[PDB]
Amino acid sequence: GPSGSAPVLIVGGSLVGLSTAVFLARHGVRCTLVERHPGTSVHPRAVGYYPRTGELLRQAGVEDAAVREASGFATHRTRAGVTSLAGEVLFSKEELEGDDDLGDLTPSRLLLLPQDRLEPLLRDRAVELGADLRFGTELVSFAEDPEGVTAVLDDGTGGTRTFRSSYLVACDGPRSTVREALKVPRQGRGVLSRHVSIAFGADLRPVLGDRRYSVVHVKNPQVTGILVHDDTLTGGTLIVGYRPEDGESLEDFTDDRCAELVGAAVGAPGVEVTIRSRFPWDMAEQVAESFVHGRVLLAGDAAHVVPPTGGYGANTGIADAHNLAWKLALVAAGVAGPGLVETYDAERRPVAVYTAEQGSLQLALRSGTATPEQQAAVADAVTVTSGQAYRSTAVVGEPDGADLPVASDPRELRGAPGTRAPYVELLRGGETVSTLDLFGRDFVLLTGEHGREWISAAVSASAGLGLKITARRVVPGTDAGAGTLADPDGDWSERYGGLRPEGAVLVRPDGVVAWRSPGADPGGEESAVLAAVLRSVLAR
Ligand SMILES: Cc1cc2nc3c(=O)[nH]c(=O)nc-3n(C[C@H](O)[C@H](O)[C@H](O)COP(=O)(O)OP(=O)(O)OC[C@H]3O[C@@H](n4cnc5c(N)ncnc54)[C@H](O)[C@@H]3O)c2cc1C
Ligand SMILES: O=C(O)[C@@H]1C[C@@H](O)CN1
Ligand SMILES: OCCCC[C@H](O)CO
Ligand SMILES: OCCCC[C@H](O)CO
Ligand SMILES: OCCCC[C@H](O)CO
Ligand SMILES: [Cl-]
Repeated sequence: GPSGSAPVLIVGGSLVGLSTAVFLARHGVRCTLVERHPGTSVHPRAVGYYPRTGELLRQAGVEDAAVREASGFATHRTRAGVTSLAGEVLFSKEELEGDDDLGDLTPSRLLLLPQDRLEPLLRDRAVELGADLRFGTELVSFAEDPEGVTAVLDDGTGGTRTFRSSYLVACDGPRSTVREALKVPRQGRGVLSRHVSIAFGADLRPVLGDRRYSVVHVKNPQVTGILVHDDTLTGGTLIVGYRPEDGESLEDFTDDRCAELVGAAVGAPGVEVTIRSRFPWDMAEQVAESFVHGRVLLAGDAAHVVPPTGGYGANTGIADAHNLAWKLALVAAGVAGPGLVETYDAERRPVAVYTAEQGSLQLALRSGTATPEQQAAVADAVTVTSGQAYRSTAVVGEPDGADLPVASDPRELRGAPGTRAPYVELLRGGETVSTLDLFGRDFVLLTGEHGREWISAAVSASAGLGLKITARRVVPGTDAGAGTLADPDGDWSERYGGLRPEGAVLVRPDGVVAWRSPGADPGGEESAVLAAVLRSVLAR
């Protein structure tokens, strides 16, 4: 029998599915999420979230909560190699070199928060916004027809139930039920190496003393691996490899064998070790050839598995959720055509390919197997995560505008179409407001001081297309009043690419520039031009 319907069914309740639920619910889209596990993750995989992801958590309403939960990890500022935690230090450096001078580009910083503490924050936020989260519930099969998707659900309580949606968003991980049902092929290097993550309890306070590490590379004759200690210094995760080609297998990782390895990594006799969880995983590079299959969308690790060297995977998946959610909201609202959904593939798949390659390059670099060309190809994590340029029907390039790389120095992009609309602190009323805090719900049009023709065009297009558009003139200095944003520094038009006083920029709900005009329309047809821009972007 039926167990309901909703515009969107989300499969998977890890970071990408929970993020999808939050962003859809924030746009007022009713969704149901199914997660086979009885609750959120027991074994944390992700720990590091780059500043763009911090900006996306702020849009989600959970960044401040995450930063408060992470306050113990805030001191873990050093990456190190050691023989053991008790033993000799082999190298020591900063975890993210210039985390300290990001302030010109973003108000966020590197966030270190284990995944098992971030997921509950997203879960509680999704529930507050009205998402229907069904844990202990597995998607078994589905079928698409011209009007929707019918899913078969198993909550273990005997019999299966059907669910009917308009869209199915597969956030169901590297072995995606949905991707495999659809027989979507994946490209890339495939499986490179086999690993186990060993979550452990051990009192490390006497061994670490006052030292606090982000990540520790351990190398001694008994164990080679990565240790990440927790904020209370009473446990962590030891990540090791094994080689089936040498007769090693997962079966080898008994509790006793895991405790031996953790003890060897800690290096202090008499340290009592508790094994909390053993998480097997493969180091892999595999990207789906397409992320949109009619009414079925692939997001996160269902769409792309990247080598975890560089910590890009959850960052990339949360940005996928953020890209798709506003698009499904506008299609479900009847304000956009279904072509807008296809742009999820056009925009996120090339990022996924680039990011998967970056993970692979980091792995080559750390493995000492990197050619001089592969070394030169490694990008800054802020370039990978903040420097993206989209090409799709939801981006309208300037006539003179040139084709941008998939990712490049974010400091140079200066609000080009398809890139992140820059962070500028402006004034509204008596408050400071970030450009970033204007974005996340509606289209936003920001104009120069003399941009009233573009403002008028936004008011007209809003009525004509049934679309809310926030439109403001940005006025340099502090001599500004109601209906404007003040730009005390006079930085805004330069940071947005040298917009003239009559110029304008149109920002999508995801904070990506859709379109800009340096000045007035040459033909004085601002109203017709902005309407045509929005019709193209909205696939109508
Ligand atoms: C050791 C390690 C370290 C990492 N460190 C970082 C890091 O620091 N930063 C970072 O950004 N990323 C990191 N990553 C990557 C990150 O963990 C993943 O990219 C991320 O978890 C993917 O999220 P997801 O929601 O797409 O998939 P998953 O986390 O794989 O979750 C998928 C969910 O779907 C559920 N599911 C599957 N099939 C079904 C079904 N049929 N019905 C219902 N539910 C289903 C599963 O139970 C699971 O809970 C790391 C990964 C590893 C392995
Ligand atoms: O669920 C289990 O079987 C164990 C219990 C805890 O140690 C975490 N994992
Ligand atoms: O570096 C420690 C990894 C050992 C793997 C294990 O020995 C498989 O049998
Ligand atoms: O408890 C240590 C923090 C979590 C680390 C994570 O498990 C690494 O994948
Ligand atoms: O003099 C300070 C100006 C405040 C700006 C105004 O509130 C624009 O919205
Ligand atoms: Cl990763």
